[PDB]
Amino acid sequence: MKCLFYIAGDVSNYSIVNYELNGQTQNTFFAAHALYNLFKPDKVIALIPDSLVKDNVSDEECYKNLVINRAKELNFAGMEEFMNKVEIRKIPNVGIASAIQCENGAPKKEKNKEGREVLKRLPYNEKRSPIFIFNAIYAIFKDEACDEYLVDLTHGTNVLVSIGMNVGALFNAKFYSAPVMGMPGKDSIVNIVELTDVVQATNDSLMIRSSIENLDERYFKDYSAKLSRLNPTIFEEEEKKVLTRVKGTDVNVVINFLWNIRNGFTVNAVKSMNELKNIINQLEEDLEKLKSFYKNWEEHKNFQGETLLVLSDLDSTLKVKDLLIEGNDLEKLNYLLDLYIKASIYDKALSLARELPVAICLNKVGGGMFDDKNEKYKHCNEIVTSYLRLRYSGLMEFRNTLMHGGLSTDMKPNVDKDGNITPGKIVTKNKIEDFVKRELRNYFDKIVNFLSSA
Amino acid sequence: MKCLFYIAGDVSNYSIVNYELNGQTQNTFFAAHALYNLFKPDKVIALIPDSLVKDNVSDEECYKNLVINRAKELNFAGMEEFMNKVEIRKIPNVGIASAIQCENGAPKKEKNKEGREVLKRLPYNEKRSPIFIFNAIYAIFKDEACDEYLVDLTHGTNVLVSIGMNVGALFNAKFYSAPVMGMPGKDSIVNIVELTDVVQATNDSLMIRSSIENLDERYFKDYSAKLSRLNPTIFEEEEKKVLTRVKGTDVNVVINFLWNIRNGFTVNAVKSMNELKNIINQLEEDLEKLKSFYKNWEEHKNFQGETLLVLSDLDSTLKVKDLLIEGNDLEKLNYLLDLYIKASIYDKALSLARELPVAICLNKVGGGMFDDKNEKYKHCNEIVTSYLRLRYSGLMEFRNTLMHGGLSTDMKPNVDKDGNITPGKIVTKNKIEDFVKRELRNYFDKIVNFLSSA
RNA sequence: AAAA
Repeated sequence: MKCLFYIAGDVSNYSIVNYELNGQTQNTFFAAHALYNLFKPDKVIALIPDSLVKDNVSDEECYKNLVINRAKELNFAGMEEFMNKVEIRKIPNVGIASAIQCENGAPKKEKNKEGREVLKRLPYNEKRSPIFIFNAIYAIFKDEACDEYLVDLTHGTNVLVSIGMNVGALFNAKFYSAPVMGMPGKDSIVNIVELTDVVQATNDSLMIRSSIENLDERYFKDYSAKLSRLNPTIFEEEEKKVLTRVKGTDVNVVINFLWNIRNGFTVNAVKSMNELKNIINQLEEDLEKLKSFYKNWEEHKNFQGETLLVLSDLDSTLKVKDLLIEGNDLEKLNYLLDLYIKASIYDKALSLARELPVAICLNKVGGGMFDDKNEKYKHCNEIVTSYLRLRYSGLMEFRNTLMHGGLSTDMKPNVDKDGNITPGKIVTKNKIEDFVKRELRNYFDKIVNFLSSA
Repeated sequence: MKCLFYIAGDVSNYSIVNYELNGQTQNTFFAAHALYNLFKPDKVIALIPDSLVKDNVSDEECYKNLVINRAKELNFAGMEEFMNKVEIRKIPNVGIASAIQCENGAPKKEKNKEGREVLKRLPYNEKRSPIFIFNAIYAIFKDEACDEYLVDLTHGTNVLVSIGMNVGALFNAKFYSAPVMGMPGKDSIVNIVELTDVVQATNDSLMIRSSIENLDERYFKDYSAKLSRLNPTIFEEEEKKVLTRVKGTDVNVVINFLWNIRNGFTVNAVKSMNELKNIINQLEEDLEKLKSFYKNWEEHKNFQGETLLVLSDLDSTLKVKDLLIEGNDLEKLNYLLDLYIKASIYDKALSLARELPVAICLNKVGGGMFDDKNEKYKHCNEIVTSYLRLRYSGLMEFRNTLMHGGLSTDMKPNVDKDGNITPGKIVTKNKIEDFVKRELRNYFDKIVNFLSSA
């Protein structure tokens, strides 16, 4: 269930041209046909604006004719039968306009000095919110129920093109555009660029930034596959020396680092900090050279066809420099606490703030394993447990409650004979939220300042 | 540090108009100058695609001398100054165009048939990947170091406009477009449009979808503020009846639901399930009328300039219907297990899988509190603990491994002097991923099935 | 609305 979405434009200027995507040249005056036969979708839909044509009965019927009224020039038959197929639906538009009125079922023609040619009407000055048009297009898209979404662009106002792109973006649409200026001419060869990646590359960079910001490892889009298929043909010494470094950027380490944080592996997450500090330092001076090459693109037409390269994918990976600090593994964990607080991952933040003072004390008592067999641990954990339990009574409750979550001796639900579990305690969203985000840091520093003189 | 950016086009055709931005007016011909005089940015970076210059001297300065040669045609004197210090950064382009040759600095003009014009030898044809142009624009944006990013898409090819939008999207730019489309004429009036709304509305819907997909409330963009401020001055009662329902959609419940799932409060998360069943069922209808309203936008011209209502923000909230199941609170939790497995939130999945069979057995006993005082719990927890520790030795280990976390008696790290920590057990990143995602479900059913026998 |  493939379906082609076609943004409309002024047909009274369209010159004949031949298109080229994966070879298979087809020629006409508009993309809609060239792309129809190329992809062979189940149903093509025409997205026409209000500021384009206007008549007493079917403005919708005027477009179906106006496109054949232009297909008639050069006796172009492969259009009359293609118009029985495409469904024409009207969309709103913004701005001053030169429209084209219809007397009835055919476009009207005004013989004013030049000769019998189409007429103009400018009183359309519609003040609309872009979100309104977006909503109107979103509805027409949603009310189609397609498996695959393919949207021909190239035509339409720069505003509606921008709007339609964002609507399509939601329906995981494949975007195509035939870039051609004025006076293209007969038998001209025009590529039909696929912008899908450019879109699902901008999204990736926002997901990569969110992945860092909220310490997640499922928001990060692993571009190691794109980087794996690199090393393109015509390569100059200086570009290949930089690119071969970039090609081998250990991105899977940054993923593992975020994983060991989301799943709470500070021991390994904090240890990796120094390695990543070297990864990003190299990724900075690599991207700086790439930024230079792309800032002088006129000399790097080998990167000409690079669909497997994205500066935004790399620059967004640079954000991890924030999640990195310097110092001993203990000092690095102290920072990791604050990262668990800024990202609202409470469960890990409390657990870390609970066990860090054990480790702090172990360091000042000569150090010792986190095993119950170790006496320097055993006693040292009792110092932090007992100090916490008589002072920060809340730190202990909040930690344990979040650790076992639902169905625990901490929450005491009744379960019921019927099976309708009924909770025992409440502890609202903004109970935990206030504690972690406002006191958990202040309280921690007060604990460590106590264990300092230990 | 505000700075404007604009996809530059064919200035040779550009006609004078009177631009309108929420009160302030401006009388300029080309788009950029109107916004420059308005927002008064610190910088104005530009330069066209390579598809309109090929002069022997500076390809850049040529645009500087032709833009002003169009300013001289009309009655003007103040577009050579304050516009002289504009940053001209050249960009690549795709397809077939007609690129104005240009002499040493100013353009090269010739006459064929007509009295005088600028000779169109203009043979532009370049095969480029859209990602290349995106990279080239990205580098220009990054190498500007602006505080605020402002971007024009009033002009340019539909391809470069799409590209520039995605590049701007990352610098969280404010997007503006002056929709004209044709023959504005002398003293033309054009009320500009801000598309910034549409962009950070498409992003919001993708964030809302992943918020659901990965059970994380942090990704959800709370539109209750937009809905709070939804007070159109004049709207029809039918329109009124639907929107006044939508206005009061309590979205904060869906947020709280996701917060409980993310923090492990399955008790309260599972109970809210049918309240939410009712919430989405209500938004499944009106959404239906909103999508019928917007599919026949010509009727409800009242939301003509309503930049507050959004359909994608609501439709993406309907995704939560997946997270919802019907049945007793026990079998709702059984589903919640699979939701903790599908989203790779392991820690909660195992804790739920370990503690669910305690509740299952309690129901078989007629129900009991999950308090250590309760004998029906005490013994019944020992049945599940002993059965687990005797067969699913792995379930118990992994569960404490995700519960206590790195710094723990479960990981046994060393920590010596100078704050250095060395792990005791290597993290089994894939041993967790494979166990939870392949065995935990099968294992759970084998325990519950055994419990069902007694 | 094939660089308004």
